[PDB]
Amino acid sequence: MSQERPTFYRQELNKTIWEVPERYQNLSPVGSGAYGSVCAAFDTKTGLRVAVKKLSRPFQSIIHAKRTYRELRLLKHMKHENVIGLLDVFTPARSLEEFNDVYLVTHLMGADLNNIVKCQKLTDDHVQFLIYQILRGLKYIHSADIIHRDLKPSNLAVNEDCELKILDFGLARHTDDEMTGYVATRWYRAPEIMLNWMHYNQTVDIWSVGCIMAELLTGRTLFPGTDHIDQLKLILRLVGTPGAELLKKISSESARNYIQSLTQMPKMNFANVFIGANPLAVDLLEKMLVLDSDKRITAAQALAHAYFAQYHDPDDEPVADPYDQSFESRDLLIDEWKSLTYDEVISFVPPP
Ligand SMILES: Cc1ccc(C(=O)NC2CC2)cc1Nc1cc(=O)n(C)c2c1cnn2-c1ccc(F)cc1F
Repeated sequence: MSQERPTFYRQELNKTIWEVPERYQNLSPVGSGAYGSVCAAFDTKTGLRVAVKKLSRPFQSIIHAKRTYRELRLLKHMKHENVIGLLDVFTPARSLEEFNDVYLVTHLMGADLNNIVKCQKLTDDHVQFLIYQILRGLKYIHSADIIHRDLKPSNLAVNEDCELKILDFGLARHTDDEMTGYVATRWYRAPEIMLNWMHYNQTVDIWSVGCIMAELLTGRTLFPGTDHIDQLKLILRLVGTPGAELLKKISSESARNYIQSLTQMPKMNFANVFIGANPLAVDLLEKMLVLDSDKRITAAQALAHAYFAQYHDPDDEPVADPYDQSFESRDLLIDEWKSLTYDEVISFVPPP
């Protein structure tokens, strides 16, 4: 019938005012930017270390308003061990009229894959377990018909016992400048989206996993291009130049035309590339790093691969409920996106 408002308290961290319920204590900044500022906290109600993201003036434009709604809808949907999920969402605002701030609460993680790939020297069993968890989370995400679109080591978060969660799905929107040059922001992207060959699907994320897996196995970035074209050449050297069948799938005439200008190359022998690696790891890599996106292994298919024999459990690899994505094609005003967001904030039910 009803729900009770908690008591809020105010607190400044690095020149920004945080107003949060009393349950959240020991707030400590971890990061900031356009992706919102994030603090670590201790939730006294659940005994959980949590991350709290503040979105300030998330309704300054139509695109900001829609993105705020999108992020909240995304987080509300995900209920899976290997996917970041919403523990709590709140606003200190008492009505829609004063509602101009959104806080999102998730589990606090210990490090990202960039931070761990360094502190440590990973074994094959470590790689098995990390990649298994990524694919387990991806199976769930893809089953809701959500594409991550920007899978990289920086949005894969890990705790001390190597338990992994996927962050930042469905919401990456980089500028041209951020994708230019010798930059990690582009190194994990599938060729078809890097050069906009065609309308992309979920198979884009599997390419990213292959890149991440290779890096975990070798300690080296697989395709560290100095630019879009240099990266493509790195990719084509390994996987071969496109055949006739794939060329007609490239709907972009300019892109298909550039491809045809290149000297044709055969697929390399992956056993001569990833020397000393588990042959099962090499085999899976060959199935993930396929130029034709239609022919790439799926997350669900990859979980059943022999490489994951010690972790695979078909009764413990769940799919998601349907995700209603119809808002994406909808054109609304700021106050309409704001009202929708507000409804989602108040309708939130905490996890058991
Ligand atoms: C609070 C929140 C809100 C939204 C989303 C998200 O993925 N939103 C997209 C899907 C729609 C994620 C989070 N959670 C974190 C955000 C963050 O920036 N960091 C750094 C986080 C978080 C959780 N832990 N950590 C974290 C702390 C310390 C480290 F060393 C390493 C870490 F990953």
